[PDB]
Amino acid sequence: EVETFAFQAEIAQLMSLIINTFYSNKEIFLRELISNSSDALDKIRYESLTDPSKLDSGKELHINLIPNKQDRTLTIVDTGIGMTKADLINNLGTIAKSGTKAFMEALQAGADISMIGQFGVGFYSAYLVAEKVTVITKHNDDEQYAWESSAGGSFTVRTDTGEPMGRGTKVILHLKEDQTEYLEERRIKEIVKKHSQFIGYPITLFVE
Amino acid sequence: EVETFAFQAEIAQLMSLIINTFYSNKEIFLRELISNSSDALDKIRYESLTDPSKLDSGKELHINLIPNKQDRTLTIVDTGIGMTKADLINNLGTIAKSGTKAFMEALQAGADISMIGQFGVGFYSAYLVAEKVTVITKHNDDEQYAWESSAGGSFTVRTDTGEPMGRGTKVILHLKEDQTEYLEERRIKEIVKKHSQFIGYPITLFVE
Ligand SMILES: COC(=O)c1c(C)n[nH]c1-c1ccco1
Ligand SMILES: COC(=O)c1c(C)n[nH]c1-c1ccco1
Repeated sequence: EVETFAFQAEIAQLMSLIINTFYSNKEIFLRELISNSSDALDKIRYESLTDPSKLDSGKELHINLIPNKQDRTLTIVDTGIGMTKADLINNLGTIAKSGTKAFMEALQAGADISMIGQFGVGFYSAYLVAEKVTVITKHNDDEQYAWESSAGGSFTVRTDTGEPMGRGTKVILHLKEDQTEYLEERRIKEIVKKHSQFIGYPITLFVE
Repeated sequence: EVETFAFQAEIAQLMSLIINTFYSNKEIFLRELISNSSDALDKIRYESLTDPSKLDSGKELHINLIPNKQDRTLTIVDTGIGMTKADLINNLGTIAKSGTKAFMEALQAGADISMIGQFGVGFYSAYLVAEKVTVITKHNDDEQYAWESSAGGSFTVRTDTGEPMGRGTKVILHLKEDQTEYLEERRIKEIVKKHSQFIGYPITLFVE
């Protein structure tokens, strides 16, 4: 069964700004999603120190970047803490409301889209490059879920029956037709080297 | 009763580097401690979304900066999640080991002390300016504790009987005699404005 939800007005407004504003420095989306993965990995690693069985769903803590020219997707996979259904439907949205409002205020005052990550809503920078984002995620206390949104003010969530991921989050960027440079090996390597050089987890860029 | 502990060799080595290296841009300590406070506040705010009673120990989420010329202290207080005794003695040290090692590697390779926060050990930048750091902290699942260290390879922890804080962390910087500019109103305001302008919690700078 697929459930369809309305984003809060403020988050929809943010997504439309990210989609509609002229802003050429789009490559920052990748830094933001890797940053999110690094935070999710810190969180599982911290929780494991007190409950080692939290890693029974997989010990390795890493980030993979997987381009696929045939599907026109760039996937960012981590083995971090994952997201529950409540995170997907409620918690992230309530955190995203006040971050959005601060970000909007900063932007009126001359801040730049590249600062989005300071307001805790850097995930939505995926819409610089993706016409659709699919997120597959699995938290230890919950089932594997697929969330998806092409913006336009709604998102879906369903229980995912695809390949079991163990634990973590996969963000699948369905790239806009003019953004396929982000499938290119040397372009991805360039961006990781520039913005993500000191991330404390191995980042493997897959080759096609 | 006061318990005295040895830092791991790697953390002691880091503290000695921070104390001994010539590095004039000391003001970054403040950005790092405010960043830590903002992360602790995000964590309590996130946990409250699923268990609202986590805020019974205080609803306001804020950061106060309190200079005291008579004591020569600058205190950074937050009402974030706080730290347990296990965090103080074990968990932070195990996180700090691999961050230290990456940071040391980056520094050999030409990275700068100001990047310390990327390796999750920005707390130790307090030793740029403080000859002693005292941290009073209170987590919902645990007692109020006072941790303290003047570096030299050891730290102490005791149960704190001072004024109850409700929930959060107070970092008290016993400033080096030549670092008292950090007690000055206009100097603190300058640094917050430069480095901490978009923190998503109210930061109140107390006046003397
Ligand atoms: C559907 O996924 C998300 O919304 C998401 C992921 C995968 N990481 N961070 C976020 C997020 C959303 C809002 C603030 O953070
Ligand atoms: C005694 O306090 C600490 O060590 C501390 C505080 C107060 N914030 N972050 C830290 C920390 C230490 C190591 C990595 O992070």
